[PDB]
Amino acid sequence: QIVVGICSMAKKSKSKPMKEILERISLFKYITVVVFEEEVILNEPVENWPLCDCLISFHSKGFPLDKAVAYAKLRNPFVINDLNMQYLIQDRREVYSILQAEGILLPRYAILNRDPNNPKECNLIEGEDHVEVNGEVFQKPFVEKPVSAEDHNVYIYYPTSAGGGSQRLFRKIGSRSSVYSPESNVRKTGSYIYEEFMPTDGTDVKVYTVGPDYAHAEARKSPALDGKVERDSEGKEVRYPVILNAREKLIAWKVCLAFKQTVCGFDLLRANGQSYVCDVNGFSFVKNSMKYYDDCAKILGNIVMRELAPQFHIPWSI
Ligand SMILES: O=P(O)(O)O[C@@H]1[C@@H](OP(=O)(O)O)[C@H](OP(=O)(O)OP(=O)(O)O)[C@@H](OP(=O)(O)O)[C@H](OP(=O)(O)OP(=O)(O)O)[C@@H]1OP(=O)(O)O
Ligand SMILES: Nc1ncnc2c1ncn2[C@@H]1O[C@H](COP(=O)(O)OP(=O)(O)O)[C@@H](O)[C@H]1O
Ligand SMILES: [Mg+2]
Ligand SMILES: [Mg+2]
Ligand SMILES: [Mg+2]
Ligand SMILES: [Mg+2]
Ligand SMILES: [Mg+2]
Repeated sequence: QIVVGICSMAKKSKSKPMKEILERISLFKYITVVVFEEEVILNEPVENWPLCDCLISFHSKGFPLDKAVAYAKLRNPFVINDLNMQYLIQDRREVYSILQAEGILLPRYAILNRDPNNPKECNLIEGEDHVEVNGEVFQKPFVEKPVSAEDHNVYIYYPTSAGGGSQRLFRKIGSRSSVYSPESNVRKTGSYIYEEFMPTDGTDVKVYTVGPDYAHAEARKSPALDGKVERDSEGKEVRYPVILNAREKLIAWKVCLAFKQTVCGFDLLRANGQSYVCDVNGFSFVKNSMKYYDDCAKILGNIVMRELAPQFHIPWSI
């Protein structure tokens, strides 16, 4: 048997989408799936972790990525989502740097790095209706994002002409994804990316790749619109149908390859007749799409077989 090891925090490994996909991969006659226990991941040395031939491992809050890297170096499995790239995906600055290097359209942006010790000595000038970051001018509306990609306190600043103030986004709490604040001035502590607001029809497009030649997309109400989450009867966020155009399919191909994450989620803003990437999340599955589960498992199984069937002397055809 070819062993596929799944290495992540239990919150992820035991999530319903993961279980749905893993039972389908387990359908491959020559593949056995082994899910690494969180207790083992956290508390055992990598030398004691289970063996695998193919490793699906991904960082989320609390995950010891240093251990995952050392395990991969020790055992040399075929790695589905590259582990070292997952350090970079945690830093919005690194993500945007990569997108630019790949000729991928993204919002015009500027980075404000702040020395916590001297927080006023950085390159920011603020007016009522604009900021200037390293000399670069952002008129309101603009977006302010923490440089840590794991910090979801993204703020949007409204122009005087629209009543000023700001929209404060956050990880969803029940029925809310954001709140309006009368505060008009930007945050005074922390490092931030400042970027142009891209006007959309009021939805985000979420893209989920499984390798460079497959991408599923769906839309949802922009969390900044008023912050009330649209929920269905099962308490799931309302998702709308999307089909990616030829340009967007190429974006997905580029993102998947550039970040070396076979399974990769990212966000598109359809604005001004083009599509801009504003966020790259790495490993992410679609929730509540049976067809996605079927396709994702099929593709991952095929990738595994294509790569490893020869060395195991197993017949494999495309
Ligand atoms: O906090 P994390 O980053 O470790 O996990 C979050 C991550 O899931 P992942 O592991 O990547 O599959 C989000 O997807 P993502 O990667 O596109 O992230 P971005 O926001 O673009 O960066 C997801 O938002 P969404 O895409 O479903 O709206 C969010 O669901 P949640 O707010 O609960 O949404 P509801 O289930 O209440 O509707 C998860 O929060 P928690 O599960 O509470 O931890
Ligand atoms: N430049 C932008 N223009 C318009 N809306 C944006 C822009 N950047 C982020 N947003 C909105 O804010 C939301 C959260 O920002 P995002 O970069 O995806 O951060 P997070 O990592 O917290 O998901 C996006 O889904 C989108 O609705
Ligand atoms: Mg099997
Ligand atoms: Mg949640
Ligand atoms: Mg991918
Ligand atoms: Mg996002
Ligand atoms: Mg993540």
